[PDB]
Amino acid sequence: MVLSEGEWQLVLHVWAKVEADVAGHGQDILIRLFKSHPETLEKFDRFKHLKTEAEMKASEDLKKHGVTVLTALGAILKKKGHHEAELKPLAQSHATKHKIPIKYLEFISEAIIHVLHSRHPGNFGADAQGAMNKALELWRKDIAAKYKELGYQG
Ligand code: HEM
Repeated sequence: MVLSEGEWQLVLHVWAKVEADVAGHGQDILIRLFKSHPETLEKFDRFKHLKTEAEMKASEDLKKHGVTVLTALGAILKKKGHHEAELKPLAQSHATKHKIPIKYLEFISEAIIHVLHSRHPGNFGADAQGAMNKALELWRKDIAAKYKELGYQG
C-alpha cells in the first residue's frame, strides 16, 4: 500500500491542527483508548491504578506521556511512509518490553480517529478520515512486519 501525495496532504493538514495543542489531544486520545478498551490500560504499570476519567484527566504524568506518544506518531506521519528508521525503536520496545499486540495498535488508531473526528470536523471530513485511516493502516502494516522480524508478531 502507498498513499498518494493528495492523501498525505489531508493527513498532514489535520495533524497541523492537532499540533496546536499536542498535550490536549494526547489526553483525549489516551483517555478514549482506556475507556473504550479498558484492557489496554492494564498494559501500563505506570497508569493502571487510575480508576476514572476524572483521575486520568488530572494526571500530569499521563498528559506528559500523551505528548510523547503523539510527538512520536507525528514524526512518523511527517515521513509520509519513509518511516523505517522511526519504526525500529518503537517496534522493538512495544514488541519486546511493553508487549503491545497489533490489536491494541488498532484500538489506539480507532481512538485517534474518534478524537480528530470530534475536534476537527471541518478538516476531518470523509476523505480526510479515509486518508488518515490509510496512513495508520500503513503504519500498522509496517509495525506488524517489524514485530514478526523481532520475533513477536503479536
Ligand atoms: C500511536 C501508537 C503509539 C505510539 C506512537 C507509542 C509511542 C510510545 C513512546 C514514544 C513511548 C516511550 C518510548 C518507548 O518505550 O518506546 C511509549 C511507551 C509505552 N507505550 Fe506506547 N505508543 C503507542 C501505542 C501504545 C499502545 C496502544 C500501548 C498499550 C495498549 C502502548 C504502551 C506503552 C507502554 C506500556 C509504554 C511505557 C510507558 C511507561 O511506563 O513509561 N503504547 N509508547
